[PDB]
Amino acid sequence: RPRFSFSIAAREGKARTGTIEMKRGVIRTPAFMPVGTAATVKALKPETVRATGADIILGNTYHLMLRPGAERIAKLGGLHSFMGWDRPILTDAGGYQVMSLSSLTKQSEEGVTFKSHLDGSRHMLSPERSIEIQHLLGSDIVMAFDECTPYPATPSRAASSMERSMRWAKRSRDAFDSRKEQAENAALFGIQQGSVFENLRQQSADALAEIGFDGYAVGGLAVGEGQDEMFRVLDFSVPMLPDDKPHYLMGVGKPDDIVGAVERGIDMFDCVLPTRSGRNGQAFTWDGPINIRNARFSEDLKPLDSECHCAVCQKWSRAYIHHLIRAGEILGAMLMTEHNIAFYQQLMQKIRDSISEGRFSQFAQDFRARYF
Amino acid sequence: RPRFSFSIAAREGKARTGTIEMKRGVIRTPAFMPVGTAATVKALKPETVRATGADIILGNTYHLMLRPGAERIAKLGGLHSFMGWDRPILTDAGGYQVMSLSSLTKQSEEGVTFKSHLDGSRHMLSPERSIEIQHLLGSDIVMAFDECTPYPATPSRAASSMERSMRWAKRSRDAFDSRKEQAENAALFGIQQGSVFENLRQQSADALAEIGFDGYAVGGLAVGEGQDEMFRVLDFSVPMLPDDKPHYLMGVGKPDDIVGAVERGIDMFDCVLPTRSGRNGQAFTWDGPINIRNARFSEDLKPLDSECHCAVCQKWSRAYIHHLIRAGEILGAMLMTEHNIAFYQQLMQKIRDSISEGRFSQFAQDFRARYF
Ligand SMILES: NCc1c[nH]c2nc(N)[nH]c(=O)c12
Ligand SMILES: NCc1c[nH]c2nc(N)[nH]c(=O)c12
Ligand SMILES: [Zn+2]
Ligand SMILES: [Zn+2]
Repeated sequence: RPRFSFSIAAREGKARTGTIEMKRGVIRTPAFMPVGTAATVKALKPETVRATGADIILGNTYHLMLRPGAERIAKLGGLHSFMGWDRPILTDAGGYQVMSLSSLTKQSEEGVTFKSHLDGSRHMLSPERSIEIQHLLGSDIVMAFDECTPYPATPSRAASSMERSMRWAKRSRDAFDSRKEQAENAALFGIQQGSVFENLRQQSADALAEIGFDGYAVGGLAVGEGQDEMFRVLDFSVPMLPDDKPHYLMGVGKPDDIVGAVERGIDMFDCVLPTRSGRNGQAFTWDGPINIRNARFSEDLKPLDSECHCAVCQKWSRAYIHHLIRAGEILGAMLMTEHNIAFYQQLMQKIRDSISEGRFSQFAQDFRARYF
Repeated sequence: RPRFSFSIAAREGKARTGTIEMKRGVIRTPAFMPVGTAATVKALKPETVRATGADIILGNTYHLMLRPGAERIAKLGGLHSFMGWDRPILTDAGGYQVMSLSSLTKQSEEGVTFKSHLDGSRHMLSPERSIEIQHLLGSDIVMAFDECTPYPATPSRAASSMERSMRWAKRSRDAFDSRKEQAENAALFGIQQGSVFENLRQQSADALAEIGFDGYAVGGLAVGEGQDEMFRVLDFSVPMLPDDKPHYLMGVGKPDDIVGAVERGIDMFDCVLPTRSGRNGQAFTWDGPINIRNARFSEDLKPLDSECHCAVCQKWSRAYIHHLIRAGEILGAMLMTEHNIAFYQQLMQKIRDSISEGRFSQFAQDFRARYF
């Protein structure tokens, strides 16, 4: 396979379905990427993550730089070898978790300085250091280091943060290109900023396209603005990005948000919702989410979802998983998480299939009717 | 298969190797039974428990009667169906956990009354109720309800507790037999008591044999007396039990204790050590246990054990599992537990094979040399 190749097989409105070929594997789009925070998709062996249908997972740079360390992981052979996942891995730049997980956060044009939450140690992170850490991890899709904008944001602060992000996007690009092995085996995605302002989103898209990237993320959304506003911003923001490259919406994972985002041109998604809420007792179904801890499931012999094809729904009942979760049992988290991630992959499959068959708008309509 | 059939294929000294045929499956002895406390072998799917080589698991009656309840489990189809384990399940009587997990413990000749630790509710447990609960669970090997003796114990208190246990053994036998479905599909094991006193152990063995059981457990050991004392008691206690029936040592699980116990005539074992210490960071190896949390394993690329055939040792390094455990990750517990239980099953296999080949004493000698 090539270093990176994105091809669109079918379209319907703004929605697209296709594939991204990379050295470690093929990624079917629209894609949902399970999150493996500290070198692990919580409560799941990587073979199970693959069994659910995932083509690629996401790795948190911020968490890995702290524990077990980027240099350590490189010495051990890289992230793939370390955790046992041999397919593509997209890594974020780490700055987003710094702005809300660490202390000291002394920000500047060079980068960010911070204190670790689990040690109180001192760390510096810049566009160059971020790209280097992702390289040490052996990341397949490297994210440019940016500065997120807090919601709500004034036109002035959003403009300043966006402009800085564009300068940092140029630095990330040059850093990535200067490392031969990385530029030849990995891919680099740029991140569009500009809060909820159209002119700013346009300036950001233009700067990013000028620099040139393998993919384009829509950053700064899903930060408290609500679905209506997020969708409104996507309406004018996605069309600004190069059409022939993947469009990645960062930190968006509610089933309904995914469907709406795909209708607006998004090809990639990631979120901890399926895993996090899985361990918390929330199970996704085609009839909407349910909290398995609720007493009405104590003697319910039906599977989490009546149509789900996952191993959990084939073998265990709601009553058993209800017991496991209320008893704080590890198997409860394992089962809930596997089902949720599988449900998400099945959602992506139904999306890819319906677009390929030119009946995606109807699928979205039917999905919503039943889900809500 | 028959309801119960124990056949000895080979012997060496007091050690025996053979099989127990039951309606749900065959049990190779000497056997080690993983513990599934609250309807789950902690951090493992039942298919994984089976993949490690386990022929049978143990279920805690005390925990299940509290949550989710015996009657509830019966309504749901039984324990096998409930947790997804279709092979034999041995269930304890529940009294042992009552004497050290609950409150109020008002003891009498009829049974025990207590307060649940997770609710503070009132529960009564007697030989009849215990047998009934195990029936509701759909248990394959039912344990007679007894009264354990605290270590150390005076000859007088040990005699009184043993005599009461023998009366309760008769009540358990009659209760088991009165339930047609249970007497025809399940097996009943009696429990020998008598602390560390020979004359008492003999009286207990005689009473048990008089009543007649499918198997005989050696109770009251591994309660703080030490290996030397435990072995000394087993030396004279096991020969007192009927030779043609299985000998089960309750709550004994250190690899070295197992080897010594088999040399003394024990055929069955159970303990939480492999699972409990697994989640705590202790991994068993042929070179003795190691605590994976120790810093010397942070960059150790070797598997938990150099010879282990388990899936964990085939796919992940000590460095990765070290990271997982220190990060409090669920996958850390899953991997450590699977390896430990697999290591235990491999130990039982090497024991069964060496006895079959008449070289068990040499295996025990070699095992100890390297393990210590
Ligand atoms: N929900 C938004 C989001 C999640 N992660 C992110 N990482 C970066 N660099 N930028 C972003 O905007 C975001
Ligand atoms: N270690 C001893 C032990 C564990 N579980 C037990 N259960 C019963 N009924 N009796 C016992 O002696 C024991
Ligand atoms: Zn499912
Ligand atoms: Zn192993």
